[PDB]
Amino acid sequence: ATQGVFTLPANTRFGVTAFANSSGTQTVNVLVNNETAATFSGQSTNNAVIGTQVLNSGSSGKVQVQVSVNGRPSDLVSAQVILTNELNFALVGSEDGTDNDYNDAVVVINWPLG
Amino acid sequence: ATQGVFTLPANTRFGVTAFANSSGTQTVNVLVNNETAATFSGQSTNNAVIGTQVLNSGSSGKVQVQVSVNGRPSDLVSAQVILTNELNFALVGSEDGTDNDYNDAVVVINWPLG
Amino acid sequence: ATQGVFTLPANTRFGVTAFANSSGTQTVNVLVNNETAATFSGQSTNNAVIGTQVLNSGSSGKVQVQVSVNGRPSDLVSAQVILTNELNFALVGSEDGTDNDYNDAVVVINWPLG
Amino acid sequence: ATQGVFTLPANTRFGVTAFANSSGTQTVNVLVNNETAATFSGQSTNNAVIGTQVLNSGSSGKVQVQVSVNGRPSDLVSAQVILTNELNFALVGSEDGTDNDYNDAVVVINWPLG
Ligand SMILES: OC[C@@]1(O)OC[C@@H](O)[C@@H](O)[C@@H]1O
Ligand SMILES: OC[C@@]1(O)OC[C@@H](O)[C@@H](O)[C@@H]1O
Ligand SMILES: OC[C@@]1(O)OC[C@@H](O)[C@@H](O)[C@@H]1O
Ligand SMILES: OC[C@@]1(O)OC[C@@H](O)[C@@H](O)[C@@H]1O
Ligand SMILES: [Ca+2]
Ligand SMILES: [Ca+2]
Ligand SMILES: [Ca+2]
Ligand SMILES: [Ca+2]
Ligand SMILES: [Ca+2]
Ligand SMILES: [Ca+2]
Ligand SMILES: [Ca+2]
Ligand SMILES: [Ca+2]
Repeated sequence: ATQGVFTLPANTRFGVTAFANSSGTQTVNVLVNNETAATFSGQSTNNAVIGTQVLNSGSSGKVQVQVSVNGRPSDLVSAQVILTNELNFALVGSEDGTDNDYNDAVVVINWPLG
Repeated sequence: ATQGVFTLPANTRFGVTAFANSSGTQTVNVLVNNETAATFSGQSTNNAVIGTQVLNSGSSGKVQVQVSVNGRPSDLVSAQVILTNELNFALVGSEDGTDNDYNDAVVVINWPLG
Repeated sequence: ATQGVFTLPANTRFGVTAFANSSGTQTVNVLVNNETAATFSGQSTNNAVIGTQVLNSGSSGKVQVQVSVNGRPSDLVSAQVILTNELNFALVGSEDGTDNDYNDAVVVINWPLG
Repeated sequence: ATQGVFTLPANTRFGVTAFANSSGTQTVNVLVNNETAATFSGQSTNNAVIGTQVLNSGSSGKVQVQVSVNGRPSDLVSAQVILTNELNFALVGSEDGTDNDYNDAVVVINWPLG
């Protein structure tokens, strides 16, 4: 099944933050309405934040997270969780190798903000 | 029901990161085996990261997140989500006022690391 | 924080199913747009299904699950999880006593159907 | 990533329930420690319960849900959610065709029981 794709309410500010846990340099791309809106790149094996930014879901509300290492797309796992019917978390994990820890690049999208 | 308390596998490294979305200064305290292990403090209405750190769950695996503003405990909401039976997210939202956006202090705990 | 309240897409068919795990008779009430739409009642300590039904979210999309034992409201815990940005689960747990297993009445709402 | 596999605490009673939403007959197989423990079969396009049963996670705690239609494995989506660090839900969705509603066979595993 497709992973890393989330439908957010339209024209809503949301945060996107990425963490790295791999020897390989992680390239995290965030698309809004199928067009790039943010790109983070970094390397860490200690969960360092390689990027964080505030974006707007726009008219479509479509947000997609892509993760690659040296140009090769990583396998993604994702889900959205909503607490008290208000607080949203769109979560993404990714695997660039063979150990299957799926934390090589971890991306957290949260809203509402402010 | 109690919120903000999570049982992680023993002696496991995990990451904890906090974001702020409120006029009030957020004080996030993380306890491991009922003893403080990390404290983040900051203010932002734009989802700024007020802290991030790598901790160890220790022998008990008990991790508890506390959030307060000017010494008054905020109301918490939380849940744990596991993807592909490997990637874990312990999520916490908090409300310090009356608008109920529960994002005043948002805390994300993730594991495994590395 | 409020629990047991979910905003579903408008005019959408959804399923609601309740399980019981308590000595007390569980009364599960489901409200759509603040008006009762379904009521299940039963007793079991072996997770028996005390009710299942197909409802429509209607114009408001507001769905609220209430659980009580002998007229006393139980304490609720809840969350919504979305898989592959399509499959939705609105989950509710409830505690009628002191052991805090929160399974006395477990309610699962799922959509889409068909 | 692998889906439909969950690690439950050892020797713990859990419930497993399946719903159907497809023209095709759904065959849901539940394995405990890689050995079949339950099999449900049924057809419905109205979310009918095609099976529910109480099982024990056993010594390994390994539980895997498989779904097939006419012998062809369906594509699975899954996740585990824990509320108030006590109530567990292992969720599975499946797609047997091309519309991607992933509800053709929906499986819910919950614990603790009693
Ligand atoms: O070379 C990449 C890789 O093996 O790096 C070490 C660990 O972070 C792994 O999970 C990751 O797949
Ligand atoms: O004064 C605190 C408060 O009102 O600040 C503005 C918003 O972030 C609110 O959600 C928050 O409760
Ligand atoms: O008398 C009610 C109660 O104690 O019944 C036995 C168990 O199911 C408990 O969790 C429940 O709170
Ligand atoms: O023939 C199988 C199928 O098309 O049946 C009707 C709907 O339930 C669909 O989602 C399902 O994939
Ligand atoms: Ca890896
Ligand atoms: Ca890794
Ligand atoms: Ca607030
Ligand atoms: Ca706020
Ligand atoms: Ca109880
Ligand atoms: Ca009980
Ligand atoms: Ca289908
Ligand atoms: Ca279907």
